[PDB]
Amino acid sequence: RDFNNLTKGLCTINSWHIYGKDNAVRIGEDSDVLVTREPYVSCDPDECRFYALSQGTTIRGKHSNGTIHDRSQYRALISWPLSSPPTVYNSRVECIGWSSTSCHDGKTRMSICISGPNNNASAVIWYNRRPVTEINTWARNILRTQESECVCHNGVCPVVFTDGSATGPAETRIYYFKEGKILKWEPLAGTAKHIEECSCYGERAEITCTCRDNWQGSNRPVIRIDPVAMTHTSQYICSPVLTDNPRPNDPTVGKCNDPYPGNNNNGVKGFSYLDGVNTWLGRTISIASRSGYEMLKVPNALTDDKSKPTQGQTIVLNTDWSGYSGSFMDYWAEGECYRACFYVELIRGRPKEDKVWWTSNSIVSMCSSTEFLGQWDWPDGAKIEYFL
Amino acid sequence: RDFNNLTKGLCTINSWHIYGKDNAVRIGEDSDVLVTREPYVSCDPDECRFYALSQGTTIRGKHSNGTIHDRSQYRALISWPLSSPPTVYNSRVECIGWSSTSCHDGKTRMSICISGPNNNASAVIWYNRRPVTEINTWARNILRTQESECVCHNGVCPVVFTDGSATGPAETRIYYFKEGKILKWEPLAGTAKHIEECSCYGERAEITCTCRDNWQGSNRPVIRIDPVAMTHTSQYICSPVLTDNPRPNDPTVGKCNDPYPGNNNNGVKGFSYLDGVNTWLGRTISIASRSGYEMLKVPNALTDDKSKPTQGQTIVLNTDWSGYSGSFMDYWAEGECYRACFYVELIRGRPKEDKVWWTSNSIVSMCSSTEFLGQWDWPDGAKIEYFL
Amino acid sequence: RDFNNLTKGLCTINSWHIYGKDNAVRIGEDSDVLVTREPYVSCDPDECRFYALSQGTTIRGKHSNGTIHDRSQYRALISWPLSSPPTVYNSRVECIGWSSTSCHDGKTRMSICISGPNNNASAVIWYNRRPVTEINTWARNILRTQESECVCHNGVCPVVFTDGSATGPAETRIYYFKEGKILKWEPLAGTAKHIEECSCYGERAEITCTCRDNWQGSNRPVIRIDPVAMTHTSQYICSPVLTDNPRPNDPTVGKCNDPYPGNNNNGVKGFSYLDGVNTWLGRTISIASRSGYEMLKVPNALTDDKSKPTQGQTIVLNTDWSGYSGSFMDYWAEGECYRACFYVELIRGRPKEDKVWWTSNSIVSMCSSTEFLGQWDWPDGAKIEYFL
Amino acid sequence: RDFNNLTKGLCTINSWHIYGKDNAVRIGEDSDVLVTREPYVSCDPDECRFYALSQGTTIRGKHSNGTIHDRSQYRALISWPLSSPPTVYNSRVECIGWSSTSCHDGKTRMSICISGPNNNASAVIWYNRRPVTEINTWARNILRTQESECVCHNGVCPVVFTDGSATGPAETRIYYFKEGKILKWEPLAGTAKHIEECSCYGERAEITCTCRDNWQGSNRPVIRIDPVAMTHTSQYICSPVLTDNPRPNDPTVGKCNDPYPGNNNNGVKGFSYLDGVNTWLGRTISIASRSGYEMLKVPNALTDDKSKPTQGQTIVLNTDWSGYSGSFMDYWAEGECYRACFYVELIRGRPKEDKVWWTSNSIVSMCSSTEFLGQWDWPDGAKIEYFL
Ligand SMILES: *[C@@H]1O[C@H](CO)[C@@H](O[C@@H]2O[C@H](CO)[C@@H](O[C@@H]3O[C@H](CO[C@H]4O[C@H](CO)[C@@H](O)[C@H](O)[C@@H]4O)[C@@H](O)[C@H](O[C@H]4O[C@H](CO)[C@@H](O)[C@H](O)[C@@H]4O[C@H]4O[C@H](CO)[C@@H](O)[C@H](O)[C@@H]4O[C@H]4O[C@H](CO)[C@@H](O)[C@H](O)[C@@H]4O)[C@@H]3O)[C@H](O)[C@H]2NC(C)=O)[C@H](O)[C@H]1NC(C)=O
Ligand SMILES: *[C@@H]1O[C@H](CO)[C@@H](O[C@@H]2O[C@H](CO)[C@@H](O[C@@H]3O[C@H](CO[C@H]4O[C@H](CO)[C@@H](O)[C@H](O)[C@@H]4O)[C@@H](O)[C@H](O[C@H]4O[C@H](CO)[C@@H](O)[C@H](O)[C@@H]4O[C@H]4O[C@H](CO)[C@@H](O)[C@H](O)[C@@H]4O[C@H]4O[C@H](CO)[C@@H](O)[C@H](O)[C@@H]4O)[C@@H]3O)[C@H](O)[C@H]2NC(C)=O)[C@H](O)[C@H]1NC(C)=O
Ligand SMILES: *[C@@H]1O[C@H](CO)[C@@H](O[C@@H]2O[C@H](CO)[C@@H](O[C@@H]3O[C@H](CO[C@H]4O[C@H](CO)[C@@H](O)[C@H](O)[C@@H]4O)[C@@H](O)[C@H](O[C@H]4O[C@H](CO)[C@@H](O)[C@H](O)[C@@H]4O[C@H]4O[C@H](CO)[C@@H](O)[C@H](O)[C@@H]4O[C@H]4O[C@H](CO)[C@@H](O)[C@H](O)[C@@H]4O)[C@@H]3O)[C@H](O)[C@H]2NC(C)=O)[C@H](O)[C@H]1NC(C)=O
Ligand SMILES: *[C@@H]1O[C@H](CO)[C@@H](O[C@@H]2O[C@H](CO)[C@@H](O[C@@H]3O[C@H](CO[C@H]4O[C@H](CO)[C@@H](O)[C@H](O)[C@@H]4O)[C@@H](O)[C@H](O[C@H]4O[C@H](CO)[C@@H](O)[C@H](O)[C@@H]4O[C@H]4O[C@H](CO)[C@@H](O)[C@H](O)[C@@H]4O[C@H]4O[C@H](CO)[C@@H](O)[C@H](O)[C@@H]4O)[C@@H]3O)[C@H](O)[C@H]2NC(C)=O)[C@H](O)[C@H]1NC(C)=O
Ligand SMILES: *[C@@H]1O[C@H](CO)[C@@H](O)[C@H](O)[C@H]1NC(C)=O
Ligand SMILES: *[C@@H]1O[C@H](CO)[C@@H](O)[C@H](O)[C@H]1NC(C)=O
Ligand SMILES: *[C@@H]1O[C@H](CO)[C@@H](O)[C@H](O)[C@H]1NC(C)=O
Ligand SMILES: *[C@@H]1O[C@H](CO)[C@@H](O)[C@H](O)[C@H]1NC(C)=O
Ligand SMILES: *[C@@H]1O[C@H](CO)[C@@H](O)[C@H](O)[C@H]1NC(C)=O
Ligand SMILES: *[C@@H]1O[C@H](CO)[C@@H](O)[C@H](O)[C@H]1NC(C)=O
Ligand SMILES: *[C@@H]1O[C@H](CO)[C@@H](O)[C@H](O)[C@H]1NC(C)=O
Ligand SMILES: *[C@@H]1O[C@H](CO)[C@@H](O)[C@H](O)[C@H]1NC(C)=O
Ligand SMILES: [Ca+2]
Ligand SMILES: [Ca+2]
Ligand SMILES: [Ca+2]
Ligand SMILES: [Ca+2]
Repeated sequence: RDFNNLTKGLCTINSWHIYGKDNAVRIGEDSDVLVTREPYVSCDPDECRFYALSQGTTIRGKHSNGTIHDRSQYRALISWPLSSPPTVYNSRVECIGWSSTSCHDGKTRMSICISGPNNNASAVIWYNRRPVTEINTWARNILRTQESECVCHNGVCPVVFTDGSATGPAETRIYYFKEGKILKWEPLAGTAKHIEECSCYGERAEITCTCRDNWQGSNRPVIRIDPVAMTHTSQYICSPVLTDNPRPNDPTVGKCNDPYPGNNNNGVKGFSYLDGVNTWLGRTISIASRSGYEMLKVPNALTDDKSKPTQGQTIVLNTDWSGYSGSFMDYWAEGECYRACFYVELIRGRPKEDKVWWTSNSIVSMCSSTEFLGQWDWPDGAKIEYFL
Repeated sequence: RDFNNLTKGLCTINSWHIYGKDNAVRIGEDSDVLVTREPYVSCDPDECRFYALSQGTTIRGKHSNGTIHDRSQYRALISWPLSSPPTVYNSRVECIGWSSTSCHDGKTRMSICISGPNNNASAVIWYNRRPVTEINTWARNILRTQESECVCHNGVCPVVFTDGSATGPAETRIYYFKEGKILKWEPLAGTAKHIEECSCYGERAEITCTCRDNWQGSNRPVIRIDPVAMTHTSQYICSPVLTDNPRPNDPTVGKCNDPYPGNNNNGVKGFSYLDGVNTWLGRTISIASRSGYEMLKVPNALTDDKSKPTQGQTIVLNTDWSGYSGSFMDYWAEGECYRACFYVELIRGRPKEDKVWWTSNSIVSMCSSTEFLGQWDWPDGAKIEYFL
Repeated sequence: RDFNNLTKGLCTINSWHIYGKDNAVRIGEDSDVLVTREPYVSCDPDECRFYALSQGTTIRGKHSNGTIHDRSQYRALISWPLSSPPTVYNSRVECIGWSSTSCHDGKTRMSICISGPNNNASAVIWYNRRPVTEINTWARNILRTQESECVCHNGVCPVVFTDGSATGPAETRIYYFKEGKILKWEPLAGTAKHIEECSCYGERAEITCTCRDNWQGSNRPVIRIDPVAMTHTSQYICSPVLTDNPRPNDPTVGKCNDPYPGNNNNGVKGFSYLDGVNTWLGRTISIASRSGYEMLKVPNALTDDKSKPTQGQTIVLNTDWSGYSGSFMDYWAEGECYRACFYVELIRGRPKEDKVWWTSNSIVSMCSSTEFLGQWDWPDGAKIEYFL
Repeated sequence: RDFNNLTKGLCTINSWHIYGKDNAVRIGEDSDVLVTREPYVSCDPDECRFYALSQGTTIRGKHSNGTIHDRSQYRALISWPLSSPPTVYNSRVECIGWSSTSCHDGKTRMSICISGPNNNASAVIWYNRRPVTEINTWARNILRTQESECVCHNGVCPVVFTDGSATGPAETRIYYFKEGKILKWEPLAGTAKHIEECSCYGERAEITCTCRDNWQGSNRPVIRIDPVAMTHTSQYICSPVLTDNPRPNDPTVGKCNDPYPGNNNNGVKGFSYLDGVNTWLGRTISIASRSGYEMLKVPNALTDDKSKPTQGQTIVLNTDWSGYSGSFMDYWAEGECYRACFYVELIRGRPKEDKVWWTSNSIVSMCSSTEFLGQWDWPDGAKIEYFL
């Protein structure tokens, strides 16, 4: 109909309720389920779907051997109905590539897929299911993007890209698209030292992205974008409650404008909802691996360098594998406020479970409730032994 | 379009004709069919669908081992086209949970799924395929609901929930929802001592639910609800024709306001159409197990404590397995009256057939006819030996 | 939109062109294809679909053992897209039963399925995908119907049913339905001695059905129906070109009002287009078994007892299996006339191919052309040896 | 809505970006994927789909043995969603045959399938999914057509057919269809000596087809059609950059009106975009087999007999198999010009990979970009060893 505008603020988050779960690996043991990774969720005005980068093979198929690798000519951004598994028969291909983002602006959906060799990659922007704009690599070192949904406001959908070294200073740009065309692009500004895989959401005409400093920070960089002025700034979450992985143990005081040191050249896509006292951070439970997952209410995490948790909810037990996590919201739901949601990728297979030769995942997603609901843990559920 | 109103009365039921049958287990022996249980049928203004709680695995898949268990993080309410089997590829997920109910109010559908640990469960009410309201457990002991469709009148859809002991007094509440929001809730009233798994239908602006007294009654409790005043009352079916299972043999006189004693702490979801002389009761043939199924016309069963059958129809022979049964009607069918329908869950596998490690079911459903049609028996049809 | 009216006459048939073919058995050797029999084709105003009675199991599934039997609780009328195979995932169930007919009246579709024991069967008439009317068996001996599409004119859709002995005089009735309700029914009139499995078509407000005399005739009975007056008459095709199977060899002169003797108690559903000189008969090539299939232009076959072929076209070689055949036409195609079409069931498995334990079929259908096209043979194509 | 008119010219082609890829053979190793060959892509006003001639069997099915053969009664033109693989469950059958073409005129789609014995074949033209016109073979020697999409302008869709010898002079005709009916047909004119498998596109009310001279030319014949006047002419691409296969090595000067000699009786369907300096030719890298694939910018290739490449892009490495290639464009995309696209069939199996008994393919397609994007190679990706 008309372009959507971020006119509401976030609802109060007192707990999280189960939204969707596909049980992909359990079902895939005996169904034609595609091997995937880097999943996310994104809504249209009339439907919310699951998205992920397919590996171009089923889990039980012999071509699943080697799916631990991130980039190949056989990957594609696919979407499928909420809570169904990604099957060969119900999946829709959005575009071909090994890195992506996608969002509905209210009238139609923009999907972006990046493909190519590490030194000669290119992004092609699709709008209304047709290719419209193409961008060639600027730093010649793995042009890459969000791996979760972008957000739009009055037709303008900013997207964060990074090109260059994953273990040093790189060239990050914020592109402002409207109907698939580039309106403008900026180099990263602010105090964030390295940006990767931004997870974003929007409220009251402002877009907040929580990203990943793969180089030196264990605290997460945050990019605030103004989609009307088409500007942005960046900093780190001040809180001592560290949310990257691997990471050091939590200190008593965090850092607001510098990476908090302790682990170098590694991390995991994650997210947060930063809204004053109504602030919730998500993180793996293990400081060493992508294991477990919890949500912690940390009032004023963004600006308070001594902020600690006042409430929490365990999503995945530390004895179960987790992985990437990102934010999304159904901007077209009825109501006075936007209900915060997120998904967690539950990775199975390599590298942790090496008895099988593949790497895949299932998804679990929750949304906020103003009630204080009881909690349950939501693991992948598959028994690796059945695949041997 | 507009909210549906229960403006008609029930058609005369002189017999039952076959409506739908999926042959799920026969087909599942060699197709990607999901393991299910607790099925039911529910109609929209333009389509009637099959519904059930999936176990998050196919029958032939290795994860089917252990599906005798009722609650896990891998269950979900799924719907699929009438008479098709519940396959991995044609099933739509309504919500995540191990107990549910769902109904169309005329404008859109409300689905409710309950999930969680036994002591910290929560129900989330979805309306128009988006979560809207959440209710946390009040007695901390398996919050649970109908396991069959709810009914609405002018936008108000009452739903019966029970929380607490399954073998003693528990806390049952009737919630009145409108567009997914709670308008009001009441504690159970009347003479019913224990309520579980209510099967409901509506006619002439009144909703009748036949439930299950798991604690002490072999006669069934009935809840009559007035969706305009938003009140209700409860009693037991007076008839000596006992319809729970397991149960004692039929006596000569029943009880109207007390459970009829003989079997404790057990039962089976069932239903009835209570309409003066046009009254039909459904029950398993066996008094000992979920075996066989018949429909008996018992004039004035609700109020006549000596009422006995004047006609009947066998649905499933006593040599074949049955299971849960519930009511539904297509409130949007053309005509002067509402045609009564019901479904029977045909359970296969554990605990009765222990050569296999799974438990699943297929469905058979019939609707009433004003004609006196010939009868046939409708068993599941699968040969367990083929799964060994 | 509005009820369709048979306002056109048949186009000139100078040859037949390939219309649809599903290759069901070839594909089913390694896909989830349902075992079927008694197929046909029927069109809606915007789509033509394949129809058949499913056996409630896939070909490769173990439950396919025994599918030679015609009646069970596991059969159902299913439809699927033109030229696709009948798979577990793309098939839609119209109704439950072991005998059927179905037709679109222009506004919506009526499907009729008969089920039950041999002595207590009943037909339930569905209209707009809801059950509307039910008819109980009148002679208590396998109530049965067309096994191909019915035809409607201004809302009235006559259907021919037979109940009683298959090897002696039986009770055949013509029911005139309108929006699923019975307007009237007549006992069979005319000179036909036994009626079964009528194949019908309509043109210029008249409906012609070519049926099967299972008792004593090798020539086919024809029923002409007037859907406005709601009357009919019957006779036999006069031509000496005999079209039932098994049958005697063709004589020099046929019979117009009596069965032509030679074979008793057996036959095969077949059809014909009777239109003066524009008359074409279809028949198996073999006089002994359901083997081969050809179309022969026999001018005035209906009324000329010495009429012989002036042209022909081989559809299936005598070295390949055929089976049932029936007529259908797309009454909603653009044009000045109705293009005649037909389908042939290509049966594989038992009883002729006894190395396998199942019986199934694939379909081939053609439509007429005013051109004189070259011919090709269209066999099922599967190699039975691959199923052993 | 209304008939589409070729009102735009081609966009500037500075490089090619990835458009779609199905990974059919990789996925088919463990999914119900149909064996195909002769694929192409064609768009409707709201969707672009993949098309191909099915072999009527899955790759893993036993009936795949022998799929190296081009013509049988089991082939059919099927279409399926962009970038999905051609599965038994998501494929739609357009028509039955072993040679085809298809195009949307703006209001609806015309599909043409040819079937029959080599000496008695016939084409049936379908329009709006109904058969409308039929054409019988005129030279009695494999009536055949494009094997890629046709193009329409104001309702007129020319299609090039060839009938007769594949290794000598044959009878090629250009048929001008409008709403499925023949408006007119012409014998081939101009200097092209032999025409087969034309790949066409349209811009500024002119249709250009690049075909294949199977008899004596290694340079490609070009047919220019005027769909308003309904006339055409033909010549050969002048350039010394030879694009058929097998072929001689490139000379220094080509031939404009004669086949360039060197290889007889063989070739491969191919295409080109001829637009002055904005001219790009596609060809296999190997001069000996259907191996590798590249696009070369050869300014004025059509008219300049000494024209050589000024830029290029490798699509498939010479160590990977290619096969047929053709043109298509989304004439309904937004924009000031038409974006040129093409697909390449990646054949696997026989005759080159003889360890398996089948022959199938996957597809890769690209579209032009005005940017100078980095290149990547896009091979089929399947490992034949997994099928043994
Ligand atoms: C039914 O359902 C309800 C609803 O879910 C259940 O109630 C919930 O129960 C939760 C489980 O306890 C509870 O969650 C915790 O909340 C704590 C906050 O509560 C207290 O908050 C303030 C401040 O303390 C108080 O004023 C208030 O009264 C509360 O007591 C959190 O602090 C908890 O998180 C911490 O503990 C968990 C482990 O239990 C850690 O995994 C988590 O990471 C937090 O601890 C680490 O981090 C902090 C801060 O840096 C450190 O101080 C601490 O040392 C830990 O650090 C180590 O570990 C981390 C992670 O590995 C590592 O990185 C670091 O380096 C260190 O090694 C927890 O989130 C819910 O709030 C509560 N909800 C409600 C509404 O009540 C109920 O139990 C269920 N019912 C039944 C019958 O089961
Ligand atoms: C073609 O189709 C038609 C249509 O289906 C067929 O006709 C139908 O045939 C049915 C089969 O007989 C018949 O159904 C029965 O109806 C009886 C009522 O009929 C009589 O009703 C009144 C009162 O008796 C008469 O006035 C009237 O004339 C009729 O005679 C029912 O009573 C039957 O139900 C009882 O029997 C069945 C077993 O046959 C039990 O399973 C059932 O539960 C009922 O009996 C138990 O319960 C009663 C009441 O408590 C007890 O009195 C009795 O002792 C039994 O109790 C034991 O068993 C139960 C269950 O296990 C257990 O809980 C308890 O503790 C005890 O152990 C039956 O329903 C249809 O009415 C009839 N339909 C029509 C329209 O005619 C026809 O046959 C078919 N044609 C052919 C050729 O086959
Ligand atoms: C390219 O394509 C074109 C188009 O398809 C091909 O041309 C077609 O070729 C067909 C094959 O010959 C031909 O079909 C035949 O037509 C005959 C009629 O043609 C003659 O008609 C009249 C009258 O004779 C002539 O005036 C006229 O000039 C023609 O000559 C039919 O008579 C043929 O049918 C009979 O033969 C076939 C076997 O060939 C039988 O299977 C069929 O059943 C008919 O014969 C039986 O029945 C008759 C009548 O009762 C008996 O008289 C006869 O003895 C047979 O009876 C025995 O067998 C039956 C069946 O088993 C059994 O029940 C009975 O008891 C007996 O045992 C045949 O239909 C097309 O007309 C022709 N089409 C056109 C437009 O030309 C062309 O060949 C192809 N090109 C190439 C290069 O291949
Ligand atoms: C990141 O991405 C970018 C974008 O893709 C990459 O840059 C591209 O790099 C390409 C790879 O080199 C390059 O493609 C080549 O372009 C040549 C034209 O460039 C020159 O053009 C003119 C004229 O020479 C110059 O004025 C200008 O400065 C350029 O130098 C083509 O000539 C190339 O094609 C020829 O070479 C390839 C093999 O490399 C052959 O396969 C191809 O067929 C051409 O050569 C055959 O045919 C010609 C003409 O007949 C013959 O002269 C020649 O002898 C060859 O003939 C033999 O082989 C053929 C085929 O087997 C056989 O039939 C015949 O009989 C003979 O046996 C090639 O197309 C892109 O233009 C360039 N793009 C851009 C925008 O720059 C970049 O590298 C990537 N970055 C990184 C870090 O990798
Ligand atoms: C968003 O705001 C623009 C004006 O700024 C308006 O035209 C548009 O309709 C608004 N969107 C909606 C959904 O109201
Ligand atoms: C997978 O591939 C590796 C490396 O190519 C090989 O050694 C291994 O055995 C393969 N695993 C399986 C199950 O085939
Ligand atoms: C149900 O009744 C309400 C008024 O009470 C009315 O507004 C509504 O339209 C009625 N529903 C229908 C389907 O008529
Ligand atoms: C199922 O699980 C049980 C208990 O975990 C195990 O003993 C049994 O063998 C399993 N059955 C099968 C068929 O694997
Ligand atoms: C069929 O005829 C009836 C009148 O007899 C008419 O009302 C109806 O519209 C006609 N159908 C069509 C499709 O014109
Ligand atoms: C099919 O069933 C028969 C009879 O029940 C049995 O003897 C036969 O072996 C079965 N065939 C197969 C392949 O199981
Ligand atoms: C194509 O041109 C014809 C007139 O020549 C016009 O009627 C038609 O609408 C045009 N098509 C479009 C899409 O404008
Ligand atoms: C395929 O068919 C050929 C020829 O009919 C036969 O020799 C060969 O063994 C078959 N291949 C396989 C794998 O069955
Ligand atoms: Ca880090
Ligand atoms: Ca009880
Ligand atoms: Ca007969
Ligand atoms: Ca050539």
